Amino acid sequence: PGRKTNQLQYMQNVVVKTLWKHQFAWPFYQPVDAIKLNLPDYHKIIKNPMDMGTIKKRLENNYYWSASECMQDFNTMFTNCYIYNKPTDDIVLMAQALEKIFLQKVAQMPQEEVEL
Amino acid sequence: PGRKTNQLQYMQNVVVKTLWKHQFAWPFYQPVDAIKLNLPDYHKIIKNPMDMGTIKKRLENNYYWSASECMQDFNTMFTNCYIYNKPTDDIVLMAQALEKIFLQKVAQMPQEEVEL
Repeated sequence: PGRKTNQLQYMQNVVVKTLWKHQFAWPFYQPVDAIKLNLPDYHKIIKNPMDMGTIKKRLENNYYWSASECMQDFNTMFTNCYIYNKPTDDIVLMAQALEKIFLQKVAQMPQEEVEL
Repeated sequence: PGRKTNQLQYMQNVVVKTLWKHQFAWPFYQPVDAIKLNLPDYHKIIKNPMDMGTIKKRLENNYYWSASECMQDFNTMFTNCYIYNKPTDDIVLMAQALEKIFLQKVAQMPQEEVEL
């Protein structure tokens, strides 16, 4: 049961918008294709895949009841990357840089969630 | 095997140093590994592989006799990428940007090659 809230509008028009523009965001635009990319254990490890394109479409179609759910999807996206990849891989550093911006934006979000 | 020349020193400390720091250079730091990257037709199509890491190592180990060899290795690297990939692939647009900077620095290289 979705919902439109001040916070979900902020997730869509500030958080996703800002991250999409970042030069490190492109590995996260689409779901990880483990066969195309030769990642044969990916779905054995990552059972809850998530990507920013999915998050964007979920916001655009009022999938979420609360911005907390959208923040959880972002956390799943980042942590899936942290788990699957090795602690020193470039993609982990890219994810960490995007998560830093994500947390900076979340900190400026309206702290009270109200339906529109 | 090789020697020091003013043009090779320029290739190392101007051309390669600049290109190595460029935002688009990272796909060219290492030989294309057609096994790890799942490129089963790469060596069918590309018979003379080259990459910037190999070029940089060759300069550091005084492998080259003349800068003409180093410039041709860059040409082979870039040309291979255009032969293998689609003109719409992002890697080809990255190669284009890098090749323009390469030719810019080449134009300002010392025009007469002397041994150092």
